[PDB]
Amino acid sequence: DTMKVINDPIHGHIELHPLLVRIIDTPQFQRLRYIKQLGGGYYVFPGASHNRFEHSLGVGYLAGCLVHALGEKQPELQISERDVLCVQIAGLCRNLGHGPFSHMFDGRFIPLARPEVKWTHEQGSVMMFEHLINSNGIKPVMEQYGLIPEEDICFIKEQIVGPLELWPYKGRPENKSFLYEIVSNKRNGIDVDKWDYFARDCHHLGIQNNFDYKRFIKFARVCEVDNELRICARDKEVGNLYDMFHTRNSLHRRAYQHKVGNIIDTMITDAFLKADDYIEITGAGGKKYRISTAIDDMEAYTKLTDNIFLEILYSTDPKLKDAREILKQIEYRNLFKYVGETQPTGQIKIKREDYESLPKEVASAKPKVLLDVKLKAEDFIVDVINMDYGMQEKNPIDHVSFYCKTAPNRAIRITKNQVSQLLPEKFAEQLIRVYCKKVDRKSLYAARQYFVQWCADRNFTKPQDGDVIAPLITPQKKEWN
Amino acid sequence: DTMKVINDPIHGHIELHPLLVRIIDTPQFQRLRYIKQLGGGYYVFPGASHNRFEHSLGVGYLAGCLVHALGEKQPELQISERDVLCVQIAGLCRNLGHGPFSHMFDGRFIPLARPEVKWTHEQGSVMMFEHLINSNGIKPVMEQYGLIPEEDICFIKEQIVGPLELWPYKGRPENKSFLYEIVSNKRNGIDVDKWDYFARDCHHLGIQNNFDYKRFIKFARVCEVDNELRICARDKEVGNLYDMFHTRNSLHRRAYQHKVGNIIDTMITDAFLKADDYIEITGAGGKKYRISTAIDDMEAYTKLTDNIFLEILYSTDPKLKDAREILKQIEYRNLFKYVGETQPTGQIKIKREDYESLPKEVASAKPKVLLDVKLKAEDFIVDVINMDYGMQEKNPIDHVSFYCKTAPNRAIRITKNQVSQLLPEKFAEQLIRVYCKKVDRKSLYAARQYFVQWCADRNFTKPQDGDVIAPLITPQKKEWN
Amino acid sequence: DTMKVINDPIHGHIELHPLLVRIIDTPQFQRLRYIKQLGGGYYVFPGASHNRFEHSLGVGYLAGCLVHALGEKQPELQISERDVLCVQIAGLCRNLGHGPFSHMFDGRFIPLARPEVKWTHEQGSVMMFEHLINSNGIKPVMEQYGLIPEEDICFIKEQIVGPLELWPYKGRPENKSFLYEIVSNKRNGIDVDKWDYFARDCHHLGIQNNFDYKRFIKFARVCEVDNELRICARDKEVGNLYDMFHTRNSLHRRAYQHKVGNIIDTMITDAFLKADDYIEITGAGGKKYRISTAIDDMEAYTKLTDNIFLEILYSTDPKLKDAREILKQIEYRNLFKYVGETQPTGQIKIKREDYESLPKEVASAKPKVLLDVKLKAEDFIVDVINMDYGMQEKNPIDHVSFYCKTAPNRAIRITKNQVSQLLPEKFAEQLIRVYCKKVDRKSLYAARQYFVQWCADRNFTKPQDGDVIAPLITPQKKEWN
Amino acid sequence: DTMKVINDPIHGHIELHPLLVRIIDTPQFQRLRYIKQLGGGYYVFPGASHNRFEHSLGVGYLAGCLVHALGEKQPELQISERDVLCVQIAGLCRNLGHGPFSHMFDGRFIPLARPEVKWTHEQGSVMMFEHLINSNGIKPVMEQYGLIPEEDICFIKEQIVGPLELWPYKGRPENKSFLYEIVSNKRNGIDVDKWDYFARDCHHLGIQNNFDYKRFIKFARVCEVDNELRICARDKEVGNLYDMFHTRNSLHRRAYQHKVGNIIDTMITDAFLKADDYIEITGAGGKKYRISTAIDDMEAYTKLTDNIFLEILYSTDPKLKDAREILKQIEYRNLFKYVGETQPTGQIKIKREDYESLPKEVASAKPKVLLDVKLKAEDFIVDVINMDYGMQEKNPIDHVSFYCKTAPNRAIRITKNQVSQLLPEKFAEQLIRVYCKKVDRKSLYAARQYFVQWCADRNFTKPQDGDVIAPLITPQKKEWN
Ligand SMILES: Nc1nc2c(ncn2[C@H]2C[C@H](O)[C@@H](COP(=O)(O)OP(=O)(O)OP(=O)(O)O)O2)c(=O)[nH]1
Ligand SMILES: Nc1nc2c(ncn2[C@H]2C[C@H](O)[C@@H](COP(=O)(O)OP(=O)(O)OP(=O)(O)O)O2)c(=O)[nH]1
Ligand SMILES: Nc1nc2c(ncn2[C@H]2C[C@H](O)[C@@H](COP(=O)(O)OP(=O)(O)OP(=O)(O)O)O2)c(=O)[nH]1
Ligand SMILES: Nc1nc2c(ncn2[C@H]2C[C@H](O)[C@@H](COP(=O)(O)OP(=O)(O)OP(=O)(O)O)O2)c(=O)[nH]1
Repeated sequence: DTMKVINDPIHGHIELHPLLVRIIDTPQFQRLRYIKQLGGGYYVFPGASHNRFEHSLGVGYLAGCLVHALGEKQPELQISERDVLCVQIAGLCRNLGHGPFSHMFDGRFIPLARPEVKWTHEQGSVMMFEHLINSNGIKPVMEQYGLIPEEDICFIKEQIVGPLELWPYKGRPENKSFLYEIVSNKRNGIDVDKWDYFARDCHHLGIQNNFDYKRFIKFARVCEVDNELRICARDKEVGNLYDMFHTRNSLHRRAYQHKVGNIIDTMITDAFLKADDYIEITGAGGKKYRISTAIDDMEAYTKLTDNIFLEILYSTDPKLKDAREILKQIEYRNLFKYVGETQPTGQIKIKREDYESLPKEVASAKPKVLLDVKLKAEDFIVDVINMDYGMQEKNPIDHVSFYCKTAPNRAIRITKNQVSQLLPEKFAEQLIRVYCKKVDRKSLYAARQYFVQWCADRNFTKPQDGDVIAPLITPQKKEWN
Repeated sequence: DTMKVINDPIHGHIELHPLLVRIIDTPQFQRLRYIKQLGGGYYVFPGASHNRFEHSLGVGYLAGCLVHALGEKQPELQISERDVLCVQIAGLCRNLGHGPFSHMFDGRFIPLARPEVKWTHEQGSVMMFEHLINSNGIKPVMEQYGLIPEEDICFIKEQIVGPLELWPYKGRPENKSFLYEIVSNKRNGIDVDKWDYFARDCHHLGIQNNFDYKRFIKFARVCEVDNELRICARDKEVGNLYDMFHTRNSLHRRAYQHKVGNIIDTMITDAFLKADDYIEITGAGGKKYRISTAIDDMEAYTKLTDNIFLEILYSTDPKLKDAREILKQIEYRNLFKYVGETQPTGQIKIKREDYESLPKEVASAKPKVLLDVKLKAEDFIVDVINMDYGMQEKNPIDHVSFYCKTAPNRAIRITKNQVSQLLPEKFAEQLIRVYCKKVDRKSLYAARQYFVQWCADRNFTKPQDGDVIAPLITPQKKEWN
Repeated sequence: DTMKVINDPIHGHIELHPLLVRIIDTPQFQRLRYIKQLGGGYYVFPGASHNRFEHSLGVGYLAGCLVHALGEKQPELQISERDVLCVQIAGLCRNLGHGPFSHMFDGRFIPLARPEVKWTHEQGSVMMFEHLINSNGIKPVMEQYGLIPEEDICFIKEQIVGPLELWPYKGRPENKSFLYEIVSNKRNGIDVDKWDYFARDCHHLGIQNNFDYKRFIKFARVCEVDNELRICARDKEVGNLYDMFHTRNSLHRRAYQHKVGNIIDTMITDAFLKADDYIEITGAGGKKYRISTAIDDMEAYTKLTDNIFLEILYSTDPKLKDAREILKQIEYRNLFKYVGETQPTGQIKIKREDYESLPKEVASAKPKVLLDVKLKAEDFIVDVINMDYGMQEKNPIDHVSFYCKTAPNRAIRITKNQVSQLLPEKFAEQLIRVYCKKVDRKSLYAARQYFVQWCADRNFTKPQDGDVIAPLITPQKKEWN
Repeated sequence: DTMKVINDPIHGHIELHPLLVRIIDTPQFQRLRYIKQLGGGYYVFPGASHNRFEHSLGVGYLAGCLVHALGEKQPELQISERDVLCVQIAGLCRNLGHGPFSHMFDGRFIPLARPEVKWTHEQGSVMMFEHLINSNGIKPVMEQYGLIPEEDICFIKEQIVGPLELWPYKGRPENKSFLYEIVSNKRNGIDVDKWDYFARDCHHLGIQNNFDYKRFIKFARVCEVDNELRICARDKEVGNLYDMFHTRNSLHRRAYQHKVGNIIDTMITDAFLKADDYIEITGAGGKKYRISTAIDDMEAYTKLTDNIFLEILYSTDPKLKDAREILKQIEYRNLFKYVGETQPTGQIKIKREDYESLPKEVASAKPKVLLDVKLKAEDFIVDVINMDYGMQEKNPIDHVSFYCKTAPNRAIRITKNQVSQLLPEKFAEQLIRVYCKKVDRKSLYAARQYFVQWCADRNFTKPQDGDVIAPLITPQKKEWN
């Protein structure tokens, strides 16, 4: 019937149009209440209990703010109430494809369980969306509020996942290209999804967010750029945009890639791999799926949430004993032990195809110290983390259009040297973390020696504590002294 | 083993002594990660995703702050490091006995499932604590850090639940009476547990907390009162104490007793009642328990969390169909419908023994109006809520001892009229909410006519929207205009 | 000329229309940068350095928010861009008449310096506004943006001060009556001025505000009430409105009437009285005024700010020696000493005409304790403070119109008993503070005996520390024992 | 005399020892209430009304936190209550030397008025401190609380200004070296002064601070480094330390060097230069000083505050007409106009001795565009701003000592490549801003052409809006295209 108000600690009072309420009040959407935003991060940062549900509300709210702000200041863009609703829906729905513990599922579990498939949460969001619509009779409701389902469903999916295949989009024409830059911005990654998570994650983690999305919204305008209408920021704000990506990188370094968070995600992934043959999830027509195959049936995937963790933990079946035991070690805080971190030097870049060979390389190192235990490849975990500004080696600010106060309809470019010499020289790097599955004192001492020796042999950077954890190894390396 | 630092969004960096870490890193404590602080409140306030776990860390931290502050200002009290740890442990552990959805479990479910038993979360905390200690070899660890288990375990339990029965306590002597006022203050309810939840619940709900616990700590002292050493507040702070209880009452009104939060707790309770025969929880020695009997075995209770909700929702067994269908209605937001609220007038006080008769009474009202449908007792839910300042009809500030700047060791009393005439004249009241299980438009119209007629017949207060929802009924009542 | 953005810590990014910018960029408006919001409160709460200038920006902003919100939800009201600008201007300009140290000037100094005149900051705001307009060529600028100066200048003044004398207003007709409720709400005091100062004063004082003005704005509507269009709140929000006035009262008790803040305001007022014959302020046509007569000439008043305080403090003229010495005692923190506080009982209400007799009464009390020193009337200060809900004895919520969800265009009333029995039974009271100008130990002891005896003789409430500060006096009073 | 509590919106309840209260309650300290922390920043960011007084309380509080934290963790350091108080005093007093509008006084005015003198606010703080102590009888009070004035006064001054002339300090010996790193850290700039102004300035400006000083305090330890006991940070925190300096730089870029804030500081400085021959400030024995010579007499300098601004503005003396007129233009917002910003390229570094030649260079540029007006050197202002990490070209993190969890007493170093490749390559740069004193449309157009042509001639970076403001000039430069 009518609009609803929701109170959110980040944004305050969010108004929801009744079509949005109908999308929200479904099993496919409400499911997001049972998926933690930060996965294993809650086990390090106890405030991070938030789930994808409330993040999705915030993304939909902000998407609506930005589109409304553009419309109000530039009526000549002809943004319709239909446009506004479609953008809010895409915003609400771009997290629907997340799986248990969020990035651990698409980032660790599925790549190990189903190495042959190419799955992303984005693709999952489109499939869940289609399933949500079809299972809940949403198309008639959309027509009731003036949407045109064929066009608008296409538009919504395109906002989430990009072109479903010269202007490549079918949901809207080039004169509305700027609409595609709101929810998931494939050109430079500046979108309302980051703005909600910066604010929400900081609130919960107890870390402070430096980025002012409202200021940015106020200074945003649409300008013509190479025969597209694109969103442009005020020239002055270029520093704040660099700062936005800097904040993204700090949040990754301190929280999202926390070394213990990551190892908890890894352990949970391992328990899931060991339980995968025994857990059954009933999908369409009563067919049974596994944790690794629920992504093939949306009805099964609907029922795949963080509950899988507790189902395993609370199980009594002897078949689940191995999985259950890994989870029990998490509760007792008997975790795989962090050994250290290093980075490649020079132009060395570690390729994905080499990842599996790394633990073997570490166990093959020949440190000169007397060791009571010997460790094997299987005792080591090597995590390779690609840290960047969202576009691999590229500077995303080279893909942003700006305008000046004296000519607000004229788009310009601003280069790095026009801003500051104190900015980063590079935009991507790799971090390598090593952990040991043997947690006793002697094994850990040994693991350290192998680790630092491997760093030396590969010409990686000297670990920060290298001289303390491996004082007999670090003197060999001239470049470190 | 050394101290750990945890970052909490409410309190910042909390330091945890290694004994505390050992208590925390157990299944019995980690269980609290899977129990929402506010139960069905998350279904109204989407920021309220927090669980009892992080609340318990905060209660333990604040307990430590208060005891440390007292010791530092008054060395003559002889507060030992042992005392400090025992108070931190009680603080950490006073939420261990909570069940699924927190107050819904002890407040709605158990009273209906096991009407013959007298269960409280406090009692449950003592039992889970004992089980935690015993199952994890904590006593030797306590001795390692200078605790004396026999005395100190007793002291901890007493802080949580009160005397395990003229000085009634055995864990500490009258010399240390003030220590019993920190974690769970039976005398007037001013304790660190409230202070954490005020700040934490407000952070998550998106409502602002007006109470300054750090100011109160700074102004607190121990003074002799009737041959006990008790905590006294500075005279000046009496207004801020009344404001504390006022804030508690606002939080209940706006959030904890939100009409839709309460109906969701009621629907979930109903699903639990319908599933209770079929859900099995394995406890000690492989014995099986139900949701309603897990409270009799701590090993089973350890595994009784919010996960029960999803286990039901995801079930395929036809035996669980009824329970599962209620939960499905929650997801679709097809909830029982709020009809209205009223209060008794005069000295009328509704007794617990009469609660069951109320839906009958409503259905027996004879509104003088044309009705398409007739409703029966079973179509109505009547919720009676007792709102007070924590001590029934009493003013808790009558039970607080104060001191003056001119004589800091002399305790005094301050009465209501010494403070302000703008304070409440009563400290307890009752609210009556009525809901209808028939949700269609005609049933709801009818429910409104019965409801308002019943209010008129009983001489209850006029519902705020009475003239709008029942314009043909409200004219009959002279007292209402 | 285009819009400007200002960043405010309370409201974020505030957009200012160019007409508003022109009003702001005048000596009459910028003057507010040199008048502390809380006067002598900065000398107790060191974060309270804020001035009337930034408060005025915030009031203008919120005035705009509320009027825009109403227009967007109810287009049928025909709120024009002209209406919006007039309301923003009134909001911006309702503080223009404040004098040095804000309420100290109109509340203490002018009543003692010019007892024959009836001066308010509201009257001063109208005069300064007229002077601002005329001195800066604003009328042509107003016309340029579609305002009609004769009607609209009237309207703005009426919003600030009320009718400049059946519909009593000339700036707008009855169908726009709701516009008069925004900036300065004479009917019940619920206006945007309070909302900005609650948030701003809390931010600076270091106290937390619990009123959510944004929620209130979202729930506000215009409805017909007795043939006027008035602003109505949603029924549900009635609790929050009581809480609003409760917050106002707490802020007055903790901050705005802090006993030391008030004594500093008194000492400053005293210095101003002693300097008044000697300070010259040049006004229109070179005429000279005094501090007490600058209110008669807006050109002189433009130059009358907190700077008077420093002019006196830094003076070398022997004529200002007495004034300067009082200010020097403030810097050394040699302040008059607080003796205690009490309240009248029963029907007793202390009239303004009796205020001067009260120190005489205190010095006339006859304690019957042995005293080293005797004190005279001139050694005592007695401060009488009227605390209420903004309408003397009346409940302002009786003057608020509400609507219900089922009939949003139908206004209703809600009485106290329809809300809660835990609300105040009275809405006004008086506090009496007593201070001694003799600050030595023996004088202060004596002052305490006189004070408490005077309380006993007048049947005032027992001071909270009475038994400690005057143990030989309090036993005499049966009613206190 | 007992402790006082002050409530601060940044830190909460700060306890002040009575010796500190005595230092605070003097004309020399209370003077800081009348000096804005951010000077002309209040004229851009209206929330920035805060003064140096409340900043100084915060620096003293944090200095006490850090020293107390070190003592509690490491009793073997033998930090005494005497050490604690001396560090709190130095913290309280390190802002005493600030002049009107803070950095504008020492940063713009004194360098132009007294080019021969080398004045810093640091030197001024030492002088004011000595004068504060002597004028107010503080030495006996210090002895009363166990301080030893000769040693401890030396120690305090050394903390503020560095060695008053191998261990160069006399106030404390090398085993207490770490105490010198708290208030003003000459080695790397990581001190409690930054930490307070980050949090306080952000709170007031409406920008969010992302540095967590409390976390840093908790991780700090004293370790031996080259036969000194120095403060060491945990290795892990190195990222956060880089982020701290990054935050400092953002605050300078967005706020402290705001182009309009700076121009206001310049205009005020200009008014002060024009008033300097006519304003009189009475110092010791009735002698008169000027604004530029008050720094030579502490009794005069005590009375030199932001009041000087209003004294000029409110003056009637025809000798002050020129000064008064500049201030009046500030009120009307007729400010000098910003033309643009650029930076040097390559190894070009602009020296202080060249600053005065720059406007001449700009006016000598030869654009070869048709110009209606010609501009002269005196029409241009050129502001050169040095932005760095506090140590000119150096990386301050190269001057930080760290420790590892496995060996907490063993200090180590961490290099930039051990941390991240996404860090800055350089640590100092210069910004050049140009403004025009002729504010009309034709002058401003011309100014732009000269500016951009000058950039091209000097091989400076292309202004961001260069192509829009000077489309005929920017094509000439190949390097820009
Ligand atoms: N800040 C704040 N939030 C509130 C308060 N009361 C409820 N909420 C939150 C919970 C929800 O997220 C949102 C809306 O709840 P309401 O109680 O207004 O809506 P509800 O649908 O129960 O009422 P309605 O259908 O309009 O009668 O506001 C309040 O007093 N303050
Ligand atoms: N505020 C804040 N909290 C952090 C940051 N890094 C981690 N935390 C949180 C996560 C935890 O709740 C707590 C301690 O985490 P740490 O990373 O310091 O401890 P962890 O045990 O991983 O390191 P350690 O064993 O000392 O090497 O602080 C940070 O950069 N800022
Ligand atoms: N939150 C935030 N506020 C800022 C920042 N930069 C400036 N402000 C504040 C200062 C003012 O209150 C307001 C507008 O400042 P701007 O620098 O955008 O306006 P200005 O008139 O100087 O620039 P313009 O005339 O548009 O070139 O925003 C920023 O980076 N973050
Ligand atoms: N947060 C908070 N701050 C307060 C309150 N009352 C006063 N303050 C602030 C003002 C000052 O910065 C500081 C100390 O104020 P007090 O009223 O406790 O000190 P005062 O010296 O007036 O009392 P005393 O001499 O001890 O009777 O706390 C309050 O209720 N809450």
